[PDB]
Amino acid sequence: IKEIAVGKNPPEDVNVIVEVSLGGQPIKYEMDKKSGALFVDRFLYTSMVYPGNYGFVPHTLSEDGDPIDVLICNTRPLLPGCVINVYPIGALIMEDDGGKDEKIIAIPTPKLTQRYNNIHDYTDLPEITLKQIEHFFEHYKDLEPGKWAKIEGWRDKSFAHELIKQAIERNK
Amino acid sequence: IKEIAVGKNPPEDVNVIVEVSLGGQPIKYEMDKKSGALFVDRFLYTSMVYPGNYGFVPHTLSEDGDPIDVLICNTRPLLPGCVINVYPIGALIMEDDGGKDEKIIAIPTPKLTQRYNNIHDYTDLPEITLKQIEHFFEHYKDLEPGKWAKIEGWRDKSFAHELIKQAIERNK
Amino acid sequence: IKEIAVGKNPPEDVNVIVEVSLGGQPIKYEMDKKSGALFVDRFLYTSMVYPGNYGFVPHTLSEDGDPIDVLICNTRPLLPGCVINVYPIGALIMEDDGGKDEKIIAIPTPKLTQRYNNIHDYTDLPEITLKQIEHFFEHYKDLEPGKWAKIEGWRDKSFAHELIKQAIERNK
Amino acid sequence: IKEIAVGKNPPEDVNVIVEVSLGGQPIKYEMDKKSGALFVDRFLYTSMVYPGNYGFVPHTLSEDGDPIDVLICNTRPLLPGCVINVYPIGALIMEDDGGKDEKIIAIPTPKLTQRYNNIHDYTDLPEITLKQIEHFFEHYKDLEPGKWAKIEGWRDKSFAHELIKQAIERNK
Amino acid sequence: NIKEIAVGKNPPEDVNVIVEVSLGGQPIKYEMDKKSGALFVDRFLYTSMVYPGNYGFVPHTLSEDGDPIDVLICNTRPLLPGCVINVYPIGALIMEDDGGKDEKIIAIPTPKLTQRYNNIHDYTDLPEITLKQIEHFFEHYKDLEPGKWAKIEGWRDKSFAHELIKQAIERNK
Amino acid sequence: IKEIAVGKNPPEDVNVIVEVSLGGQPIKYEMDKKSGALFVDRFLYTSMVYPGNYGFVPHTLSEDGDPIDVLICNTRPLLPGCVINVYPIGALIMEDDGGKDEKIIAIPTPKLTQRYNNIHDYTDLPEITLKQIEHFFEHYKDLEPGKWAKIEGWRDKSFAHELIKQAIERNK
Repeated sequence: IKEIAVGKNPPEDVNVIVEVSLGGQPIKYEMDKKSGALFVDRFLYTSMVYPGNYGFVPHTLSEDGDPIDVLICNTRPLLPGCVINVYPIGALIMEDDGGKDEKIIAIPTPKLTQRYNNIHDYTDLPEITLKQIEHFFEHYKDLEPGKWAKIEGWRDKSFAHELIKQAIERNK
Repeated sequence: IKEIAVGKNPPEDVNVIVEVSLGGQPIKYEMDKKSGALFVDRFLYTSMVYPGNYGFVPHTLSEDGDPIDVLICNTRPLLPGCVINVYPIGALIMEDDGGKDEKIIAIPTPKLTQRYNNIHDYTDLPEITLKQIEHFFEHYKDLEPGKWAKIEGWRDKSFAHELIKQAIERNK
Repeated sequence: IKEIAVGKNPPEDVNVIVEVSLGGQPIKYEMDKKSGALFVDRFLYTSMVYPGNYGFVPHTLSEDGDPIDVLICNTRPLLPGCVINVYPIGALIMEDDGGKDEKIIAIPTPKLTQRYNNIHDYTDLPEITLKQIEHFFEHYKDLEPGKWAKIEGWRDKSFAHELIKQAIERNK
Repeated sequence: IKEIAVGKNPPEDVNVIVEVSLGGQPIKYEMDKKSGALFVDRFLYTSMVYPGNYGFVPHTLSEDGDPIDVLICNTRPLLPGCVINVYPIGALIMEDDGGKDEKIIAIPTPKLTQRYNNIHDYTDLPEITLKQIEHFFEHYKDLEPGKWAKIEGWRDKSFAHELIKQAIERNK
Repeated sequence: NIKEIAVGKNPPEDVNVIVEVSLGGQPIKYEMDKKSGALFVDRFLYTSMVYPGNYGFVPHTLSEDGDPIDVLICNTRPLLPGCVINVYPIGALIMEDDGGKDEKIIAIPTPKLTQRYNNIHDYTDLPEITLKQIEHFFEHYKDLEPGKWAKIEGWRDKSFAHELIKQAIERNK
Repeated sequence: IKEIAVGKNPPEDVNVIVEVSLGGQPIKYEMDKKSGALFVDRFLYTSMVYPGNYGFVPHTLSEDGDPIDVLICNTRPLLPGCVINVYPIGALIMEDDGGKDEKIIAIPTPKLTQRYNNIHDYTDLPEITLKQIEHFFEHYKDLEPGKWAKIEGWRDKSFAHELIKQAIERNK
């Protein structure tokens, strides 16, 4: 990780290290800090699957001690452990049993694919895609004891930029 | 379907025509009465997948005019359109936008696999399996306009037997 | 087949019997007229895969004597032999080694999925998607001796509607 | 099936109605005589998978009383219920718990794929492929109570032709 | 970096298993290379079989023959080769092969990872057919490999698996 | 990568670090020298898939300063980031937007699989396999801006050996 850059021109683009593939098996891998290995954090407790590829941006630190989380809302499953350059386009704001949880929403950049050339902001994604993301994060831990999430709402790309920018600073 | 039997010794065993495969793609096929072909009824509106293989028993008719639905709680996906012989072991009772809805829970017979030899009643399944099934039927239609469901509770194998027996006689 | 309608309100929507799944195995199935069974027509001779689910609309007849073909430009693979209700949104006009070939381009209806709500015409699809579809039909038979194809251009939803209406009338 | 031909020029080529896909899930589907539907006959009792696509030739009848069995030795999985035209190239001769058992070994024809152009006899296949086929049929039933198989040996294409021709006459 | 992966939290009750082969799927026997940490293709299986569980090894363990403790995880879902998963040993399959004594731990995911196995405490809690398929697999999967062979001795219990693991942790140090 | 040998007895066998799996998803991974991580270089811009598992030989260097690239023409998909020992059996020679471009064609060794025992030279592969490989590399970048490719021709195993040998000493 120490030699994976945050991105080329962050926060406009960031590199995401993928932990969980969209769809497929309900297996929540999590990269371990100390070893760089992907551990199985858990199998999902609900009959749900990730609505996009999920991972984190290296060399970022949130207020709560974790790297910036990102849900990549493309349609193809990516290998856990790979790195993908993406455009943040928004953020999903939630409150969970552990406090404030803000997840960046991102798309692959045009160099990787031309499929998203007209997606510049989370509001350009289909409405049902946004709702599914909300509903996933709201309910995927329903059968884990003591665990809940409430959806506050969505914030725009400029907010996602600022959150990333500040997480980069907090890391240094 | 006319030459497909209800089962060998219904209601102890029944044949289920599978419409939707456990896991995999969130595509809800439904077998069309008149044509016998599998139609795409919808893609699921939530980021969920079926917690078992799902289908219906031919030549049965529930109170509200549909064949008996069965969730087969094995672990391997089955081909939509196939027929599998199963033992009912319980029923999940619910109330949705359409009124009462019973779902039979079933396992493959010992002839098909020896993996479930110690499962004789829905209560022999792991507790988390039953909760996931409840939670699935509770939430999978959450983002479909006007659709809702609540869990009433579980009923035992004898109850499922009685429910199937009723629907066979009603079909005649 | 006789019990499968052309559509609900054709040509605005049509039912497509799917022969080939998007992506996955490069196996071209074709439904046999006389038996109704899916036959293997061939394995593709090139290292390509269908860029959409592909099939035909029953009870239609083109000038050639074949049913109207449709490429459904959604992202998930559909079971060969299923039926899916779609909206035609345009047509791809081509020349084959066997004469003029017109393919309907279509999307699933909003009842099946809310994901394409703002797609009303083939020009709303991403530009790269259209180019890939052209490129696919242009090249997938390159290594089949004596077979070839050239792209003439695209026609709008109105032309597609007219093509289908004429094909429905030709069938009667 | 009553409109599916035995082949174009049998026994040189025959149509096989595929029941079990190569690899993938250990699910032995079987087409029901009186229904045409694919029933799950069983899950394999051993941790094995079919080494080719497996099915039967319609309108044939072996001395046993079931249609001729064919193992298609290509590498890509085929849809159960599909029909594929193949060249018989040999036969595997076996004895099991219910008498003599011959399996035709077959490859897809050159029309479907050019990959097997220099395969004219079962002995043209890699030796390991033939050994894997023997070993599969020898062991896949090892954990089924009262079932067993012993391999007798292989016969050539000529014998396979004669086996199929006698089975065609036997059906009539 | 295996050096920073722990044997487990409370070993031998739980251990961490670095996964090398996924259950089912492609008959591809990856093996992790000591020297590089890379997953090498050791071979494609020579028989038309597939692994009946996810298979890998416990780091920082050493058997008498110089190899780490081997574990077959008998869950139902395929795991990514090279991931790490925390499991409860619940028994051992005892075999002899061309290499000498071969004792493979059987294990299940811990309850934190999944609540599906809460009533599985020992290998004898698994369905019999599952145990017989595991025996049958190890007995036959190398049948067509030249010079390779395997004989099943039988099964041993969780306490045995614990002692085997304890002795392999001390042997590593 | 420092600890992965070029091979056991190169150039007769070489170790290949796999970047892209045969078939499956059109995701072109590439290993970063400095980090060692697999990055997504791009999604394919055409509806094509790799006709073999594709990677590079560590500690080799072409005259362009890249490692020797290898297409492994086996049939089963390999995990990106795994290492596999293969026999070079020839080379495909091409010109691209980058300049000179030689791709080694390779098969797995006999130790890994007995399936290719009679394959000693690229000419032993089926003709259609070679045509597919050429066609793939000829066209897979057709919709990438500024990118182009022309097939020069194929060269034999000895040329392959000589190419690898020169890239080995070039790295030293």
